[PDB]
Amino acid sequence: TREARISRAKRAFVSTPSVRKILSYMDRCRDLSDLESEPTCMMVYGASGVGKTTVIKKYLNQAAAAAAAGGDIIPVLHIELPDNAKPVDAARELLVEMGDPLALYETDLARLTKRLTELIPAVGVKLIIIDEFQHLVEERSNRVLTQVGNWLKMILNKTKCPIVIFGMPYSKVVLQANSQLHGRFSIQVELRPFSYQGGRGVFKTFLEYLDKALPFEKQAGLANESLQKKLYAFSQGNMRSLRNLIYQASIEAIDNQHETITEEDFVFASKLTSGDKPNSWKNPFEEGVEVTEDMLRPPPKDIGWEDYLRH
Amino acid sequence: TREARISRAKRAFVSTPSVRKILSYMDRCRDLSDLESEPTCMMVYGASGVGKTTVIKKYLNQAAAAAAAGGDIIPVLHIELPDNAKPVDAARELLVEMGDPLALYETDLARLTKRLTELIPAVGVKLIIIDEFQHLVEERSNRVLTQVGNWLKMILNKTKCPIVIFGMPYSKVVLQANSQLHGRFSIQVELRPFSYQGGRGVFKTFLEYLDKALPFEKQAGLANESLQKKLYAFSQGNMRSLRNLIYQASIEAIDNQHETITEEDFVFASKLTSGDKPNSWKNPFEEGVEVTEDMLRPPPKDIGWEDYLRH
Ligand SMILES: Nc1ncnc2c1ncn2[C@@H]1O[C@H](COP(=O)(O)OP(=O)(O)OP(=O)(O)O)[C@@H](O)[C@H]1O
Ligand SMILES: Nc1ncnc2c1ncn2[C@@H]1O[C@H](COP(=O)(O)OP(=O)(O)OP(=O)(O)O)[C@@H](O)[C@H]1O
Repeated sequence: TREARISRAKRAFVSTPSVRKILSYMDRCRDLSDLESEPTCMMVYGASGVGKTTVIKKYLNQAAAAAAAGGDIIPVLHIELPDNAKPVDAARELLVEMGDPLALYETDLARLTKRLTELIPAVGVKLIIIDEFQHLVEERSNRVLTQVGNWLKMILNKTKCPIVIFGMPYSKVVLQANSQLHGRFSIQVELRPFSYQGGRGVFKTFLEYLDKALPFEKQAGLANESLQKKLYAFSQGNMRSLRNLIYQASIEAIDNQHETITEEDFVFASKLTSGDKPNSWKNPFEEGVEVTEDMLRPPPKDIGWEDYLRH
Repeated sequence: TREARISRAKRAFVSTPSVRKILSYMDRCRDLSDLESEPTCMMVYGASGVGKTTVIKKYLNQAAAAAAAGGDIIPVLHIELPDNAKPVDAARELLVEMGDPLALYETDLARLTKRLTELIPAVGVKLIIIDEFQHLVEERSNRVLTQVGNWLKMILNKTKCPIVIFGMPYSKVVLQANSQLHGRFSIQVELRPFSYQGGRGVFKTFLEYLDKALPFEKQAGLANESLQKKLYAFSQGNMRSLRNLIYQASIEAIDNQHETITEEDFVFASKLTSGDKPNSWKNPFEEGVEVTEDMLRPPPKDIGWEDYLRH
């Protein structure tokens, strides 16, 4: 097996220009705040499985690794809101994640607000990264509960620290709900999936560097005329479904001792990770799926909105 | 009677490839942690009566028998959380199980956290095995109380010692509740029941080696065309109900001096241990139960989820 080779196939990061744009803006957002004046506050949108969490994890490592190794400093944070979050819930989650208080027994919302305003300049917080902002949309109705948004405005104005709220694109209406919180988050970037198949685009050079990063020694066959068309036909832009197929195909080619990823175990990997794919979607790998013009259209505008459009 | 023979029938371990996978990963999880850097932290799921407690007991014996015989060292632990556990409750249970403090009079959660962090490197703890993780799911509501989970993250980061949390499959949502605790427990294995009857599978060789291990001298008749079909028809994959039937049949054949386990006392053992079995299930042993295609389907995906799906 060589689980070292398996973890090498699973932990493969390839920097796209969109990711490097987000990382440059994140480094900018941090280094601009003097923690006296009002911070910059970026909002980053992005659909289901574009690589937002990977961006936050890549930033976390490249920023706070040596500083966390130095001592209890924790310069940048990573917060994942709970579903249908109250200000007290997201406040105490922010508290128990940041350093080591108790903070989750005494829930009175005011004294724990005083605690984390006492503690944020104490440890030396430079940035707050919130991952889930679509949780403030109620599930079945379309009201967006503005208690956490107003509390975020409160904690932003009380202790001047830059907040980079990540979320799905239909979380925009939560920022549209509060006009003050809308005015605060000026910088808005859209981390949207891969665009076209025609070749010599960002998708080809991405698959070229991922072909380089795969643990096979000689070639993996990606980013050629035939296989790139079949790859985009399987996974439109969704980074996660593409990486899942490549991961399942890689570990399949590792299991039965092979040369590289070939058109032997890729078909098996396609039939394996085609459970989530929609009703009218066709698997381009099986017996005789002539990959069409209609399969290779760019992803729509409302790609990460559909759950909001469903009600 | 010969209670020696009875204890021989009761204590019968047969290693499956799934159990050897869990034991190899457990030995790996222990021997990788240097107790300076962040440990590996495996999660092992498994339904109601797959043989989790037998795996922990087999590991406990094969690991810590000679070291516990040497002196007060206790390298590996075995912890069974109480129901609706608070951090102080599971903390003091961990304390009073590990070595010999008093530890269960002074409940202040902070000084006993300090006590067990003082004591874990003192005695030389190498591994912590937690058996019940589904207790952190509240009974009638579907909130999963995250105080014990956050305390487990706390004790993991404070003293770097590998924790192998066992539990039922619907305990997964407790690991989904805390994103940091989710990120920590990377290695996740599913100890699921036996799959098919068709023959020449893991079930046949399992019953072959269990036929060997039984205290009868000549044969027990298991893992043949007829009896294997009747055996899977009685107990789908549930190791405990299979082993109970075999145990009751064995001690029935021991009571009235017999040659082996025959189709005389097996019918009596079937009617004896068929109380727990569901409403629509049929006993394949009684008078004329022609064992059908519909009886021998593999166990479902959500085999250990049903109590979570009930509310
Ligand atoms: N630049 C990259 N190179 C290679 N793989 C990548 C890259 N970016 C992301 N991935 C992969 O994409 C997958 C998507 O996981 P991730 O959780 O980051 O997505 P996400 O968009 O945050 O999902 P969600 O919206 O559900 O939170 C991961 O398996 C990750 O390894
Ligand atoms: N490999 C094996 N060979 C023979 N018998 C086994 C094997 N594994 C488990 N058993 C038997 O299966 C039964 C189940 O016991 P055990 O408590 O280990 O299951 P469990 O899934 O942990 O149950 P619970 O979750 O209720 O604690 C025991 O009687 C044990 O002897």
